[PDB]
Amino acid sequence: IPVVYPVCGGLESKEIEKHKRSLCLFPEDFLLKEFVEFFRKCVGEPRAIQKMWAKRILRKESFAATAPTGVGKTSFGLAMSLFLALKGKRCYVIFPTSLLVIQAAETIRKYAEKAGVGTENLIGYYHGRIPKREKENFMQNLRNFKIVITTTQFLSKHYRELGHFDFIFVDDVDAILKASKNVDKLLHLLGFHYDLKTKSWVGEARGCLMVSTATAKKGKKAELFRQLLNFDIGSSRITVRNVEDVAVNDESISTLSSILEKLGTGGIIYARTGEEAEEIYESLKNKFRIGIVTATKKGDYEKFVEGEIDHLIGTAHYYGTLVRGLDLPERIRFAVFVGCPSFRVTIEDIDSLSPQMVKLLAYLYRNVDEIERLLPAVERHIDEVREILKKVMGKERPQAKDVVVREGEVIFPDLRTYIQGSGRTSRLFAGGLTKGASFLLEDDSELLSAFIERAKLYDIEFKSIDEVDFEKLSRELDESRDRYRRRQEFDLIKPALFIVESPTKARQISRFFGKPSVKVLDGAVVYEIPMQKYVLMVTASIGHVVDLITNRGFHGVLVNGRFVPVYASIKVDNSRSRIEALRKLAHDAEFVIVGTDPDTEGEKIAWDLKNLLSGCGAVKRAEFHEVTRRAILEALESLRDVDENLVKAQVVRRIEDRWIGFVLSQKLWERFNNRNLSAGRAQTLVLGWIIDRFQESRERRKIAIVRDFDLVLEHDEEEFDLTIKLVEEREELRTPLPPYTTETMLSDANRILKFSVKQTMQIAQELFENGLITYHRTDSTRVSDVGQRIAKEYLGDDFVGREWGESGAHECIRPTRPLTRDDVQRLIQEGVLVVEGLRWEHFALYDLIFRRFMASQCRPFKVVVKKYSIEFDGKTAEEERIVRAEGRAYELYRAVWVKNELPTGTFRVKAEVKSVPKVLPFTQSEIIQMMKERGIGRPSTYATIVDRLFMRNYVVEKYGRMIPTKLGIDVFRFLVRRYAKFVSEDRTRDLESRMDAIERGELDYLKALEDMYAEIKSID
Ligand SMILES: Nc1ncnc2c1ncn2[C@@H]1O[C@H](COP(=O)(O)OP(=O)(O)NP(=O)(O)O)[C@@H](O)[C@@H]1O
Ligand SMILES: [Mg+2]
Repeated sequence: IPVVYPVCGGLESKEIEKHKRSLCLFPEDFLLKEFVEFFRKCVGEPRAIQKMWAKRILRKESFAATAPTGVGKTSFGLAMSLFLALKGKRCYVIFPTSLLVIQAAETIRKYAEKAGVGTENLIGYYHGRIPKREKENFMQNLRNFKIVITTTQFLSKHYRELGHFDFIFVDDVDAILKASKNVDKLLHLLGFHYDLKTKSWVGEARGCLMVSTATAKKGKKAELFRQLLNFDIGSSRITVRNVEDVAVNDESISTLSSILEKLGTGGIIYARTGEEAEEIYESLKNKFRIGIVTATKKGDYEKFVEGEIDHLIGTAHYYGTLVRGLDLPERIRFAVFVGCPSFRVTIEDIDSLSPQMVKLLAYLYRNVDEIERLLPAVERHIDEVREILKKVMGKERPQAKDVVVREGEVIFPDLRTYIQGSGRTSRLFAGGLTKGASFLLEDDSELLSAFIERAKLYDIEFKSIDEVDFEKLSRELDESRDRYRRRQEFDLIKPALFIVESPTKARQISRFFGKPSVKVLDGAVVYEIPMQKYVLMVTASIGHVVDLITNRGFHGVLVNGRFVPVYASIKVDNSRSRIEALRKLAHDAEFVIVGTDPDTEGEKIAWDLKNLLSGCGAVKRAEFHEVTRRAILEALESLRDVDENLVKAQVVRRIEDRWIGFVLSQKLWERFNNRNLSAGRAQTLVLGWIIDRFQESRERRKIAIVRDFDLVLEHDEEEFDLTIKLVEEREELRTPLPPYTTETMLSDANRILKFSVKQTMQIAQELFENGLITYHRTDSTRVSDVGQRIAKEYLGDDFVGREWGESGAHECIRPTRPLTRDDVQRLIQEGVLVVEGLRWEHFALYDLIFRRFMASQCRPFKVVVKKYSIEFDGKTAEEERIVRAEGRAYELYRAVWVKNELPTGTFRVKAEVKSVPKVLPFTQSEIIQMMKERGIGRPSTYATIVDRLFMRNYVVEKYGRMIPTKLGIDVFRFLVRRYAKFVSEDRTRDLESRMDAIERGELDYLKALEDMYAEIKSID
């Protein structure tokens, strides 16, 4: 029952073309607007994110409030508390310090001092102060208070006897997670009574709870909030930053560290060891105001905070010891690292130490047969490795660039610390993200470099070289922080439901900014995290929310001088729920960003979404051809609107498969009644070629095989006398092959690795989804500037240009970072590149992609081609062969066949001879190429077409080659003999283009559908 803007038209069924109440209205919407106005009277204009919370609460939804500082969280809670009390709902606000409780009480009265009541029968607070009389007055009346504020302590002590609350607000969540019972005691207050008997609970949410993100340990106790309130807490670290990173190969206490101290003050220095730290204090004290910390004594911290001190010296270890691990958003302005934060592992150390710490070192090499522990019972045992280690390593020099070997000893750069250390230098506020600066000075050249390189892995980790504008810097910092102070006046950071296809993608992306807080809505999981651009709430559509219906109109299309696609919910869950789920989130954000795949189907999803979530909020489209923090941000800076052109091509293509597919398949059920049969045009065609290869394979059983020479001649004599007459022998050097494209990838994936095309696509997808390669569906070989810069960083000297193809807007399939298969595997073990469900096969694949690509950009290679002319039994054949090829490109991608060479000589031969087929049956690899050469099928379809044939039992494979079956044959011959004109290679090849055409905005879909509708009813 939907009007304005069941059955929405341009949500029972979406009846859409393309190019009196409201649609995105929720119940609590009238309860909200009141609240806003209310807020406008006690604090001001509700911030986007503050409005989103309200909704959550007005719908009684518990969750972990995660957002930038400076945003009015505390005010909200208080305010919202007061609002619910005016509705006689009662609320509980829990704080972690006496004063906060007091500040809180004031903040309410103040509000109330704006058309509010204020009566005693309203607010009641309690903390460690208060005397004989007011303590009594509290307990004896507690329960008639619509608002109860107290420290997080009073809770543990008096959970029982505290009434229940409709809304309970927790300021600091670590003030609770400290003691397990706190949790229990909270749910209790909400109506969740434990059941010793069942040893589990049971209960109905009486109210709703709202808590901050946590800074300290997690604990399996929090897990309780999941099964009970469908929500995980998650960190308030938020790994984003501005920060200017400067690298100096000099750590001179003099002409350097002190010249940097020219950069105003409030710098925090970090020294390798406590011992090394103090060694500076004296070196530097009669220049600049100092400070030193640690176990010994602090005080310098207060002196710093208060302004006495201008800087601080300490360790990555001790600074944490301080309050909040040392967090002064306004004071701290920059940090200098005296010595690259590193980790050490000695040659004579190997012995004792975590096995999962032996694996890492296990890599870094591999030269010999050490891969033989790679695959492992894991515990094939480290012991065997530790020993293997000792023996080899001194002389052997690894190839890595992120660490140093020297000579017996391996130095590990420690970025974790670095990030964390220079992170105090930049914070996320309602006003953006303070500017930072981190000066890392190290004398150990080789090491510094290793850091520098290792940094790259943590993206946004490039370093300058004192080629800094110091004058500006000092300003930006003092300026920037000035902003923060004025944080109370911004709201640049707003919510934005970011919809991606799969959960994998969801996770990968939300993690790009930290440990997001979760929430499980009626029909969907949402990972919400804050960042410089918005307060993302990445959620996964789980594919297409809707698909072509099967009843309405002609096979889904309303016709009669019309053509109007009809869409329906999908599919034991119904996708209608995800939509209903999505419209709610959308509702709360008032702004949606679809980030589905960068293809037509992807565009088709945003499209529907654009439609379905109408009214709710703007629905922009983020386009990126790789799933990586960097790409995503770039996208977040280049949003566009659904590209209608893609949709139309998305539609039409669909409609065909529906029409030409159904009707034909049907004709296959009418004859020799056997449903479960299937016709597809594209597949009938192929299936055809698949036959017109088999019928040709049962012939010309000629051929003879020499014993020494890799010779194969079409003859029929056992022994004989051959003649090798060396003719030509040129030395050619040329360009490698282009970077893979869906087509050729599926091929090499079949020829080299023995993967089926359905498998490879699956792998590719997962590889793509784990930010390791560009998008896998692509027919372009184009190489983005960035992509060249990737190769250059690996090849070096061997790196050539080669843009490869300069059409379309699509790019080839290739590595996202310069990282061989090992490097990846390593980093994964090392924990630098986190990913989901990847087995050998993936890297088996990732490997070829990397090679193919890096080859494409690599230098031309030298190949030696020696021709040969042979004459025997009156017959003389002349063939040419490759006897040798050398160069980088070949070491990476063995494109050419280096057959065996053969000195000239007319001597006595000994052949085995055999009865070989005229030709041999196609292999997924060859058949995939024909599909391209010939013009049939596309990246989104090559694999599917070929699969079908196998699953409809039309084809089977033998010796790794494709072979038809009667079932199939009789099938092929059926469609061919009687409807050959709908299956004509030409019709399919031309039609296959009308689509690309419509997609590029050249052919008209309407005028495209007529020819299709007509053509089809032409049999009905
Ligand atoms: N939406 C708003 N519009 C204008 N001013 C606001 C708004 N929300 C909060 N404030 C103000 O901001 C100040 C901080 O509010 P408070 O409840 O302490 O929020 P907080 O941001 O959670 N604190 P912190 O993150 O520690 O700065 C108070 O003066 C006001 O409530
Ligand atoms: Mg606070």
